[PDB]
Amino acid sequence: SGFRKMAFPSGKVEGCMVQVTCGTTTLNGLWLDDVVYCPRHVICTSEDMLNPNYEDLLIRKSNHNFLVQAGNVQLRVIGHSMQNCVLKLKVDTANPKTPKYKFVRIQPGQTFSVLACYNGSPSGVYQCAMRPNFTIKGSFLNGSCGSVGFNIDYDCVSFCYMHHMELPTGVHAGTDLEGNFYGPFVDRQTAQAAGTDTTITVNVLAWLYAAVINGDRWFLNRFTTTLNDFNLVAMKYNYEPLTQDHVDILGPLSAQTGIAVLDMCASLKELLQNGMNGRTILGSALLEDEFTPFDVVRQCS
Amino acid sequence: SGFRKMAFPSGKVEGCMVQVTCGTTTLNGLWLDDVVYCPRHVICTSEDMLNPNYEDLLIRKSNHNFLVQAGNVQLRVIGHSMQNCVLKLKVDTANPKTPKYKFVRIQPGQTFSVLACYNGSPSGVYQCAMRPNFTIKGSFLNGSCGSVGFNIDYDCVSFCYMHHMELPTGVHAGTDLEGNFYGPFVDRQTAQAAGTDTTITVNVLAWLYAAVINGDRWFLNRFTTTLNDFNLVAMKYNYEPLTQDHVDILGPLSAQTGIAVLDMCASLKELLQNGMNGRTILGSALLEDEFTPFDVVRQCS
Ligand SMILES: O=C(c1cncc2cc[nH]c12)N1CCC(=C2c3ccccc3CS(=O)(=O)c3ccccc32)CC1
Ligand SMILES: O=C(c1cncc2cc[nH]c12)N1CCC(=C2c3ccccc3CS(=O)(=O)c3ccccc32)CC1
Repeated sequence: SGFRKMAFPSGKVEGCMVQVTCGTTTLNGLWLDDVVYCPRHVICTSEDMLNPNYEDLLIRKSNHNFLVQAGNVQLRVIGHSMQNCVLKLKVDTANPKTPKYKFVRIQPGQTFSVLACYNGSPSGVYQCAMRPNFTIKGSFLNGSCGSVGFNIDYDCVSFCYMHHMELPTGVHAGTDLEGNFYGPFVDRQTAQAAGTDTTITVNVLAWLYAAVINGDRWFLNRFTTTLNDFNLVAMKYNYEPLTQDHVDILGPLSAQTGIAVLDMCASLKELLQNGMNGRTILGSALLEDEFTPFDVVRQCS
Repeated sequence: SGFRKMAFPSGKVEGCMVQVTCGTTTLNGLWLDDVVYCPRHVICTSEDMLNPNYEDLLIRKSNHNFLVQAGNVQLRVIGHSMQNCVLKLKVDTANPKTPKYKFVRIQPGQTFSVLACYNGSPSGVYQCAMRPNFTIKGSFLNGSCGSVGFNIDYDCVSFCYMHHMELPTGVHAGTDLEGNFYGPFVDRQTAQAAGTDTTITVNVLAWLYAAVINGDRWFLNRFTTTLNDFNLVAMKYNYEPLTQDHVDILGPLSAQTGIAVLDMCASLKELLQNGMNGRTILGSALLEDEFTPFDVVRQCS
């Protein structure tokens, strides 16, 4: 038993991390087959980022201006184009360590593992969730651009996130592997800001089910409440609305503990109105919304 | 910026996890060179565990009673011996993916990454700290025995933990890779209980430093204090004593933030005596003690 923020094993992704250097800037790239993916802002100076015409800046770049280094073997760039905000550098060597992979665009609320890398070398791995405002609360220092987020579904690695930037509030924004930013953010130095975040309600409920499975049961009561009257309480405390799809998703968790989904919502109602009163749930004094229902089933059985 | 529980990349360790089968029991083994390491309770039936004589039980097992499977590659066992509480199966094939490794015995308060495995296949990775009572608050299910804990010092993997059992309180106990249990626990079905746990003071201080590095300064005060005056408050709240060695370790962190250790101690003293008043630090409403000063420096720079 026990419940931890658990990342996927990073081995299959470590073998795809390379170093990409453009002039004086070094960041991380993702080497899949004969392509290296990285954030396009590698080609920008600090002056360019005030107002970058990326099409024009990339035109001033030649194939020989990009230095890709896989460990100690230099990969020769034979082609470069721009797909949205990612730069795809075609190289003369297919990665022999290329796993079965897929590029996916996740929805807010879903989670993924982050392989934080610096200079093409992995530094650590941790779990993140796409927030409702399309940011992630990660751990990224300078040099970490190009680090990727992923899930391992069956035997296939689903890449979903590539790190691009940190916002003034300390949260992080990036794109999918086709170059499309999650959210309204852009890769330039402007006054962009993360909108008001909300709590992922279906995730908190799955975490409470994880708490019940692991013995923590003090917050359970005999009350109940309709889906409509719970959402009224959820709006005042900045929680996402709970839909019937959400209740269907929580089916396996509800059917496992014998506690109905709506009965769990009544317990969450009481925790929001009163608080925890100095108690803890799964070692936490706050309600945790970064575990999807999939994450709980994968870890609790 | 940002601060997350960050595990080491697990790729080097994944290539060493194998499946060990003895009769109807299957658990995980560690394949380094031509030796496979796994818990010795693999040879035991449920009835054996009430009072196991491991020398006698191993005496009736032959080499052919042990099946080792590295994925789909069967490794034939040519030798078996018992070192303390671990079984060493000598196999006919050296592991071609063996990394530069070392067996280390960590001290209470240190942290490590855990690669949770089932049937020789990795499931996930997360960070754990050796508690002062020599337990860990991990996430393990049935079949996870033989999963290992490790740190990655330079290019060398320092194996420090192998999982053996879950205690009644939901915490977990295991051995080092030489078979010696952390703590007083034994691999038999008896009334085992973890001792009183305490809070790792030097880790909380490093964490508050991490918080200051991240911009959380609301707890910083104008008052200072002394070591004995701080330890007096620490002893009342189940906190481990603060030594000068601890203050030496907090050198780089104190020398980087501008706050002195004793000045951070007075801030912690006030947090213990008064509480956090519903405020949060680094997204937590509780004081965190599972980050060593090394972990903070590695992550914050
Ligand atoms: O390396 C991190 C990094 C990544 N993640 C977290 C942190 C924390 C500190 N640095 C971090 N860069 C922050 C994001 C970067 C840029 C950028 C790109 C090219 C040239 C200059 C700059 C500086 S820019 O400010 O104009 C800016 C503005 C908007 C979007 C991107 C960028 C690169 C460095
Ligand atoms: O697979 C997990 C496992 C590992 N980690 C967490 C969980 C949660 C559920 N199961 C978990 N085994 C629990 C630990 C085990 C044993 C054991 C070993 C051989 C034969 C029987 C038994 C059952 S025993 O109870 O007599 C016992 C008592 C003391 C020490 C070890 C053991 C094996 C299964």
